[PDB]
Amino acid sequence: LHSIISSTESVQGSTSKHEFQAETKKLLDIVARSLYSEKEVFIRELISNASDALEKLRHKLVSDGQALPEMEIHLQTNAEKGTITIQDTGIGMTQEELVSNLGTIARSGSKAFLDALQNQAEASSKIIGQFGVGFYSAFMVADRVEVYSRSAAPGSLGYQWLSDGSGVFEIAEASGVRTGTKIIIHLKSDCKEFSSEARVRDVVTKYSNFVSFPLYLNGRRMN
Ligand SMILES: COc1cc(C(F)(F)F)ccc1Cn1ncc2c(Cl)nc(N)nc21
Repeated sequence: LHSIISSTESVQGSTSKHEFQAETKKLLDIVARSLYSEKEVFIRELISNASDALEKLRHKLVSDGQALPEMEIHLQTNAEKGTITIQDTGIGMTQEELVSNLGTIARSGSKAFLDALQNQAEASSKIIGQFGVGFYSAFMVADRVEVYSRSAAPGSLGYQWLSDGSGVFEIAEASGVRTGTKIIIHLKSDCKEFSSEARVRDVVTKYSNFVSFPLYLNGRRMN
């Protein structure tokens, strides 16, 4: 087995409170309405984000003239705790991205996204992934979401990011955060299936060969 996910991060800073941007809640809701019928697709959306983060790290390291480190995507199910967890060893998120990225689209304009979603030229899941709101799909299956991230940028601190998706999110400095990003999803009552290894394996194996970095599920290689 090869696992990197462990509950070892520790809160080491006081909590700063932030309220959702105006049109953030509306986008959360529309992503949920759009993907309910195939709600298992949140896993693919998050794997895609992880893959993107690893590509961003690659380009940083190429310009830095440095070797590629362990570049991996990990899934972990906990049936007892009713969670699914995804962790990647990519570029991570800065403090300002953790504070601002949730409301990025709406502020920058959601019209292009909403128009594309309406046209249905591609799968709704692809449109959502492409316009950079795949993280929104975490909330549609979650009672609450727990993020740990630390950017590869020099001087970046590690952070814990918490939200129930209701209108507020909380950020605190954390120790023991590995460069990259871990998302812990505490699953909704109708979404418990995704805390089952068998179920998640059945979902992921349908596209795991399309993932360009080593993909692990509960310590087992999927590709
Ligand atoms: C936790 O991923 C996110 C959190 C938030 C926020 F709301 F917590 F800020 C907004 C957007 C995203 C998606 N996202 N953005 C950068 C990024 C990187 Cl570097 N890695 C991964 N795996 N996902 C990413």
